[PDB]
Amino acid sequence: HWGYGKHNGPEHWHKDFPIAKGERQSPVDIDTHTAKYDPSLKPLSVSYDQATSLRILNNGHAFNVEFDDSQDKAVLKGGPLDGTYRLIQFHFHWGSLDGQGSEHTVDKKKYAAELHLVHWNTKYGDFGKAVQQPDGLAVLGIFLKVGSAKPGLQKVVDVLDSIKTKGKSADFTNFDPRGLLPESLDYWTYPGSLTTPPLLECVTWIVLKEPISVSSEQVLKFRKLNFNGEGEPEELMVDNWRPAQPLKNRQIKASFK
Ligand SMILES: O=C(CCCCCCC(=O)Nc1ccccc1)NO
Ligand SMILES: [Zn+2]
Repeated sequence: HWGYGKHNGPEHWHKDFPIAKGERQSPVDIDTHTAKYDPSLKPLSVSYDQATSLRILNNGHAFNVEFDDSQDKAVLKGGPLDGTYRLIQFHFHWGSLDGQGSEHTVDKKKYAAELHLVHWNTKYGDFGKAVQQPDGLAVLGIFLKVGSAKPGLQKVVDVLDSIKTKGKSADFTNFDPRGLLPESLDYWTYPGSLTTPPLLECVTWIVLKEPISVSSEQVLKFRKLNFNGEGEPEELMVDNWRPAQPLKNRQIKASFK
């Protein structure tokens, strides 16, 4: 099955998922001098005050924090989006070393990790229908750099010991995702895809310009998770990122000059 190893990693995915070589694949390098400022872009509207987190899960390739998406509790609107997108889950991609781990890059610079807040367009009724549509998902991407600790991340860090191996889950209620946001909501946006199989081309990407800082100790704890299930040989969950893909016939737009 697919993964991030030498024998099943990103360079092999096209054999099972031919869309890997498609026209709107993610992630991409953001060339800041080629991005086009678009004055028609609206500020993002992030309404997370009523978010209800439920559970944290190690799915074998990352850990997901899942939210109740049965009502318009935590929504994303505005920016390049039409309509209302509900938050369903967030997860991270990270590296084995501080100088790699993000999926998107900025002028070829890699960050230590990248946070993806995943939202789906409510006009399609459920997440499984949304992923079949070119405007089905909106993913907020936030870069992590190593520096000062992020207090709002510590509750996530402290539960990771309980979900070390694939398939483990733990109750994770009352987590407020507003503690993961940077001060500024300036962003780049482009049409893209999921960065894991099935690589569907259903994502409006919104990548925030301002990184958040996390401490070395916080990211070190991400690197203690395991790709494997319990009782299987230990494989550390590191470098679960896909490299940048060709931009092809797409323009990256910026909300700021
Ligand atoms: O791809 C991304 C960003 C969006 C991830 C969305 C959640 C992953 C997911 O649910 N994938 C999936 C979709 C349809 C069918 C099977 C898996 N990051 O890796
Ligand atoms: Zn992701």
